[PDB]
Amino acid sequence: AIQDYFVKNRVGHSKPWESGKFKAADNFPDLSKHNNVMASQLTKELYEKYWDKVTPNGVTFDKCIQTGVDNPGNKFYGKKTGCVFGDEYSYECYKEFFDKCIEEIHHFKPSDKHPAPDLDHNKLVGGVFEDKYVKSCRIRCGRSVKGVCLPPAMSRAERRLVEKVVSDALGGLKGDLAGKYYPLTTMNEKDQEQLIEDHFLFEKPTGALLTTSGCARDWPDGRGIWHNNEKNFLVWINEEDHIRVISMQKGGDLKAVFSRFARGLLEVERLMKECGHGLMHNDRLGYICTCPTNMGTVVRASVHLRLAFLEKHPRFDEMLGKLRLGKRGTGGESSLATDSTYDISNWARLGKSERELVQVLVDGVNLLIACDKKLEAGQSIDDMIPK
Amino acid sequence: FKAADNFPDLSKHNNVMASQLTKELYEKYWDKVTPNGVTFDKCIQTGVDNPGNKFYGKKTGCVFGDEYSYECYKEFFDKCIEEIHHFKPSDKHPAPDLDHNKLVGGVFEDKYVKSCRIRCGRSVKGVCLPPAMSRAERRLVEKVVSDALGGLKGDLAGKYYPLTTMNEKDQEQLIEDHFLFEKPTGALLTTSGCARDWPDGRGIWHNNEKNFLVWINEEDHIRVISMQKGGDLKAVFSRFARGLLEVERLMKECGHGLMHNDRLGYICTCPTNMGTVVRASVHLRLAFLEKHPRFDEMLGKLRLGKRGTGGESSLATDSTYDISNWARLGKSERELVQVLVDGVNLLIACDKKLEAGQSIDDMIPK
Ligand SMILES: Nc1ncnc2c1ncn2[C@@H]1O[C@H](COP(=O)(O)OP(=O)(O)O)[C@@H](O)[C@H]1O
Ligand SMILES: Nc1ncnc2c1ncn2[C@@H]1O[C@H](COP(=O)(O)OP(=O)(O)O)[C@@H](O)[C@H]1O
Ligand SMILES: N=C(N)NCC(=O)O
Ligand SMILES: N=C(N)NCC(=O)O
Ligand SMILES: [Mg+2]
Ligand SMILES: [Mg+2]
Repeated sequence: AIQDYFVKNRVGHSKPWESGKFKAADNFPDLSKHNNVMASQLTKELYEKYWDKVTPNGVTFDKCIQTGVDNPGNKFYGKKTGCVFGDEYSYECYKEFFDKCIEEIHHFKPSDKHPAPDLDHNKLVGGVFEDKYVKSCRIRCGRSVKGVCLPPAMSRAERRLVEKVVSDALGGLKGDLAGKYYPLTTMNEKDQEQLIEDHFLFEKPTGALLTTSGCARDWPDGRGIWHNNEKNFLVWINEEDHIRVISMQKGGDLKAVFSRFARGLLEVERLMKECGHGLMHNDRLGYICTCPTNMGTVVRASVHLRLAFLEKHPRFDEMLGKLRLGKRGTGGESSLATDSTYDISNWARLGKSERELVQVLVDGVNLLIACDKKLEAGQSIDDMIPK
Repeated sequence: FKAADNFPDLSKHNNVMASQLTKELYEKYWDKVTPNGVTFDKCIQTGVDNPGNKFYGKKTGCVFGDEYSYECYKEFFDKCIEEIHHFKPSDKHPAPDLDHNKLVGGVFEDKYVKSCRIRCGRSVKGVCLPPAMSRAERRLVEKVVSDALGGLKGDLAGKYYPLTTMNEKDQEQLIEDHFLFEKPTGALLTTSGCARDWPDGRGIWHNNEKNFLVWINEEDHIRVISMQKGGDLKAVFSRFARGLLEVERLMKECGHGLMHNDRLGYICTCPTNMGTVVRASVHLRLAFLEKHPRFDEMLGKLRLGKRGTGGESSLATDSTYDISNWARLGKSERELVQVLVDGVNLLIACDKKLEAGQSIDDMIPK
């Protein structure tokens, strides 16, 4: 019984509901100056209904929305999500709040349901861009391990479980896919930094969401990178998410980056299976992760896209919004463009297939590049912007 | 999962918790929740997260979540205390001594000391401390403290300027003038939870002259501050004592109790701030000594803590250092200001020697 108490106090914070001198209203967050997806969808009503309810793992509602409280604004590009899931139970315990987020982000309604997997890279039209415009190509997705708490709340022991488990199965791969794990704890600074500068490694734990949600606890115990000799298939271990599987290469041959991601993902998902550990999956929303942007396919495919004329255009960002494309910096989400170059990728992840989402990138990329071209030639693109 | 599966990997770390945490003491406390729901992992997290320090000092690396934390994990917390304040489980904390008249010296040379400051933190009982407290409690503490503060009369009275309604430009000015606390980027502050919902329930109270001030809901519930330019510690102590008396009374009057233990004096977030929870500092100019191979060693012996011109999370600029009393537990207030003054006295002399092209080996404490 004692462990029950311990487990449900996992947070180690005072629970304002239990002893009764406070109403929910007395704890209601102040989101006056806030601009995220949680402060868009959170209603005093929802809070009153959700604050005193705790998942089997000790996760509380405030545990969830803490990063959106602590982060009203953004010094870079985009509007943040302002909330995380702490376990495999958080979406269900607070479904009426998370359904609304999922809608804003993915355009995926409470009545909606995730489609079957399509990883056929061969069904893909386009994907091979001129290297003048496209500097390199990257496809990544994320996965969680089943019955384990996610990063924001997972304890030390669970994280050491994950690293073992995953860095184990990753050694089952073979051929141009074989490779080696490199734990961050023994990695010296210069190597670490050179891997980040080169785009193969996750940043130092300085990101807002990373620190305020609690994915940077105990750093770097449990944090590591696995890659092949070519370093064109890499896996991250225990940063934002237990696993990120990453295909990438310089140039503009997306199609080849997808053909490999598809080849490596299927192995990894199978080997994980082959060791007895499943991956956190929901019937309605597919695959689950720390952030509600990372659901469904969890796929985000991007290019480094130099747009020297179109970026200066007034309706550039609008075009991105309608074309349903994120816009990040050269070095990532917490970075600004360089040399007029933007990381540009599919925004929605829930409610389309891997191939469908990669076709979106492709199709919108062409329009983005085709307009840069029109502009160069002292011309107009007013009609090539979606209505 | 046992306790041993979750024991922190402190291979690199350098701080008190890493220094005092045994596998044996982790197995015992790890599954022990306080009355308010605060855990042992909650308490030590800041130290696991923080193996090193970019600035001066070996850091603590652990905190109390609430008023029951010290008691719950006492076998581990008594070891951290002893390292810091040189205080034993058998010892007791003396009766307060706020009489600045018994003070010897405490009026240094304008050449050497640009300003003085005396502060202590206070904790409102009945509610959790900044690391574990809800928005509900923090709003509660803020209302209760700013009410009582209306009570101040004379030259001490001032206004309460809430942080949520203060604009970034006033805020930046108060910090650069050393009055207000720094933006929430400190490793202790963030990794210990003290910056959740920031700035909800945060603010600073201060008189007109801005020589007497109060911090509300940064690291500790309350912090009481006296400071001024020049080198008249004895005056700042004079003022400090008055106001802290008035403050405790008013709080006592509103039927609000501060977290106190008959042995360990007053109790706050960090085990560095117990007892008198007092830090008396001078901004010291040391152009000659600072280059000496035994400098830091002298401070250590003198029980002086070293900090930068901007506070804890800064280095010294302009050969000017934030020198202060290291301990707070085990000695009255008067005694610690005497330790501060006596050390600052020595430091100044030594500087003069080195400047006169002279040596200071016999000056270094034995
Ligand atoms: N198309 C691309 N080509 C090369 N590197 C990329 C591309 N897109 C992103 N990256 C790199 O991947 C790293 C991860 O950035 P982030 O936005 O945090 O990605 P993710 O969403 O996969 O976590 C960054 O350093 C970034 O430079
Ligand atoms: N002796 C002093 N004279 C003038 N300003 C001081 C003195 N000591 C500290 N300060 C200022 O007071 C502020 C307190 O910050 P810090 O030292 O981090 O916290 P604490 O007040 O708890 O020690 C800092 O801005 C610092 O510049
Ligand atoms: N989780 C992320 N890294 N990005 C999406 C967001 O911040 O809302
Ligand atoms: N309480 C503090 N702010 N500092 C003391 C320490 O972290 O050791
Ligand atoms: Mg990322
Ligand atoms: Mg401080």
